[PDB]
Amino acid sequence: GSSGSSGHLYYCSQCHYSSITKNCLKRHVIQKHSNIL
Ligand SMILES: [Zn+2]
Repeated sequence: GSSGSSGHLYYCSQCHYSSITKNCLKRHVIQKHSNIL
């Protein structure tokens, strides 16, 4: 439960891909979903 992002999986915004350690997940979005501005 309530913890320092130890026991919690975050889901992707674009797709429904969730993986532990959201900290790293951030990359996926950029990789799998490389958007430009
Ligand atoms: Zn994704």
